[PDB]
Formats: sequence, structure tokens, C-alpha cells
Amino acid sequence: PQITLWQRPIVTIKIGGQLREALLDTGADDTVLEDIDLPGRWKPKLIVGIGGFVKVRQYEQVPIEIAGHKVVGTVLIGPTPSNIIGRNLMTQLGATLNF
Amino acid sequence: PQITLWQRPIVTIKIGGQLREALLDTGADDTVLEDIDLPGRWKPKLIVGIGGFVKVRQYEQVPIEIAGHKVVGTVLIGPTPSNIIGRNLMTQLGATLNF
Ligand SMILES: CCCC[C@@H](CN[C@@H](CCCC)C(=O)N[C@@H](CCC(N)=O)C(=O)N[C@@H](CCCNC(N)=[NH2+])C(N)=O)NC(=O)[C@@H](NC(=O)[C@@H](NC(C)=O)[C@@H](C)O)[C@@H](C)CC
Repeated sequence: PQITLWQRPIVTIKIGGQLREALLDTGADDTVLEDIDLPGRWKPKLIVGIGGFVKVRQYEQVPIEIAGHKVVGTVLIGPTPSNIIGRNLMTQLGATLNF
Repeated sequence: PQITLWQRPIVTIKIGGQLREALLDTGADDTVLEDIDLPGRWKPKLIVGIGGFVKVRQYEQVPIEIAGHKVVGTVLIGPTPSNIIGRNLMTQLGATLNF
């Protein structure tokens, strides 16, 4: 679809059998979720944003469905004010910004 | 223009006679710059992101040119790892996200 930006660009996601919403964030390199626990091994990772740095868990080769589209990629689990879908997965959707 | 998201979506801006680059951030409500000082009155404002909260200065009715397009809107000045253009100004450009 094509969406304008008068409201926050929020989509539905499915991961590990659970449903959540997430913000499509062109300003995010990576995808970060807070309200999901994933199984198996992970590695510590550090991320930064407006208010400083967060330690998160990095999960690799995670199945995730974003607005209907099934992809597999890296998902970070940790504190964030909002679940966010970053460019790592938006590239898999063929997303573009148009102005 | 139409841009893909394999790299960070960075554009050139002109504000208060100075040139800078900034990230087009669909995950940002507001526009936040770090490397510019603006004149006149301002109000304190609190913003949040990954990591936490930041106090910034809110400047209203600021002329800013974004990738060639002249707009006037609110600009926040404060700490950020990157200058960012948020939806307040991206809506003035008629920006859309497409997939
Ligand atoms: C829930 C929060 C929504 C996402 C967040 C994403 N913004 C970017 C801005 C990037 C410039 C700093 C960000 O954190 N991106 C991260 C996300 C994490 C991640 N791993 O993807 C990033 O790519 N970080 C890279 C590094 C970017 C490095 N940048 C640099 N060095 N210049 C990384 N690997 O850690 N939006 C915000 O952080 C914005 N906040 C808002 O929009 C909030 N609204 C208010 C009014 O505060 C709202 C959430 O409630 C900012 C702009 C104020 C309007």
C-alpha cells in the first residue's frame, strides 16, 4: 500500500505465534520489539537513539510477518517506547519513500 | 524523488543560512537538529526515543529548506545522534511510504 504520514505509520506484525503492532521507521537501521519474548540463543547488542543507548538481545533468522508479508531476518528484543520495523526488514518489502 | 532504503535516507537541508544533512525519519513525530543554533525565543520541550528522554528547545515558525522544498514549521534543537526530519515537516512535502 501507499500511506501518508499525518498519523504514525503503524502496521500489524506476527512473530512467534503472537500478534503485535509496530512502527515503520525509516530512521531505524534495525527492527526492535519490546513486548515479545523469543526462544533460543541470542547475542548482546548495543543500540542508540535519541535518549542514549540500550542493551538489547539480538535474535537471528527470526520468522516475522509484516503487514501480510513473511520475511526472515534479525530481530532485536529490548526496551523501546514503541515496537519498530527498521530498514533491515523494510528493504525486504521493497519499501520506498516518495516526496 | 523515490528512494529505496538500502542506505539511510539522508537529505540536504538549509536553515538560518546554514547547510546541513538530516535523516528522513517516518518514526519521528517532530524534527530535531543538533548542529545548529537558532535565534529568538524558544520553549523547553521533552522528547523521548530509544534510550530515554532528552530536553530540547522548541523553535516555532522556522524557515527550513528540505531537499529543495521551502517549508516553515517547528524545529527542535538539542542532543541527537543524528539530525532528523520528522513527520511534522515530511507531511508538508507530501511524503509517502510505499510497499
Ligand atoms: C519509539 C521511538 C520511535 C522511533 C524513534 C526512532 N528514531 C531514530 C533516530 C535516529 C537518529 C538518532 C532511532 O532511534 N533510530 C535507531 C533505532 C534503533 C536501531 N538499532 O535501529 C537507530 O538506527 N540506531 C542505530 C544507529 C543510528 C546511528 N546514528 C548516528 N550515529 N547518527 C543503531 N544501530 O543503533 N523516534 C524517535 O526516537 C522520536 N520520538 C518520537 O517520535 C516521540 N515523540 C516525542 C514527541 O518525543 C514518540 C516516540 O513518542 C524522535 C525523533 C522525536 C520526534
